[PDB]
Amino acid sequence: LIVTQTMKGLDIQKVAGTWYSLAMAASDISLLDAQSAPLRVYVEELKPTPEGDLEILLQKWENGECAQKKIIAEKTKIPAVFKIDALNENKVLVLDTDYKKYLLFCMENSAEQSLACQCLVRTPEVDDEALEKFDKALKALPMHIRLSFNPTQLEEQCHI
Amino acid sequence: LIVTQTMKGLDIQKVAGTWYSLAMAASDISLLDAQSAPLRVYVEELKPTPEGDLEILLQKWENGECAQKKIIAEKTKIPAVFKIDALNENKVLVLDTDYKKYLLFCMENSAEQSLACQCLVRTPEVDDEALEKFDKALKALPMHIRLSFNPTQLEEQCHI
Ligand SMILES: CCCCCCCCCCCC[N+](C)(C)C
Ligand SMILES: CCCCCCCCCCCC[N+](C)(C)C
Repeated sequence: LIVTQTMKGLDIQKVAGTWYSLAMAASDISLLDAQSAPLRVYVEELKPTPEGDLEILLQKWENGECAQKKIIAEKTKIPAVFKIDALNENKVLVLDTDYKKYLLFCMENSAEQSLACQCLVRTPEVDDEALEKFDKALKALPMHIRLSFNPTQLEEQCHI
Repeated sequence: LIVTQTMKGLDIQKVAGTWYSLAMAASDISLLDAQSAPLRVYVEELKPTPEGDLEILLQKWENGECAQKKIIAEKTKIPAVFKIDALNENKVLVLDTDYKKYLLFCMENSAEQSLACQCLVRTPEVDDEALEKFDKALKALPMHIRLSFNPTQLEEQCHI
């Protein structure tokens, strides 16, 4: 637990729909520095299942192509926290969302930390306010790389 | 002129000596995203000539090696601004320095902008205060990539 910022009162049904990865940050440069860096994932769509799990549609540059990936994040007893299947089993946390304009989330390793966060917005627009929130959520965290994307890039697959 | 932050009262004789590129930022992701990205330059030493020009010793990852480069920055009528030889002739500006602990500077293209800034410190240490200054100098600028380095990396050639 490096991330001690979770959304109280979260209803994942309302995070449904389209999102744009406006900004990203990570604890290690190599997590985000290249198109094919392991945590450079661009969120396309959130699908909350009836059960309350969270499917995630994303783009990730893998073999020189911009590939479509589907990720299932399984709900926990904490409504703001979800779990993905991997060797280390990675944790997704929702820090803050207004549902209508922005959503802030981080992904973190159970063990070693290793951490990346994103500022998601609904439309291809530089939302100053939400970036402020993201920045303020960042100061508490040991980030060493930050990226942010313009409205042109936001409309391209893998933000090209 | 995107950068409208210059040091008043600057004496480049006192910027003499050792510096560490603690943090960097740029207007375009591709300027800083890889070891061999064009503006990923790590400052090693500043040498102000008697005339008042500014030689710069740096490291830059070029052909898989971490190479030593010497850059001469020629003084202008503005004491805070210097000029480097290139096709576009690049401008170096000193935004703020206490001489003893931190120095903030940017490099910018005369035409298109294209811009990178660094927070330099004297020792291999995460200076929170100077990073605050760097952050505050950044909010005015359209940066899309930011990096920062830990004390271990600061002691390695090309911050490895
Ligand atoms: C609520 C928002 C959820 C979005 C989370 C997307 C998870 C990115 C997957 C990276 C981890 C997988 N890995 C290690 C194999 C590359
Ligand atoms: C006061 C501090 C001064 C440090 C400035 C160092 C200049 C970096 C050189 C990059 C431009 C050269 N280029 C385009 C060929 C890669």
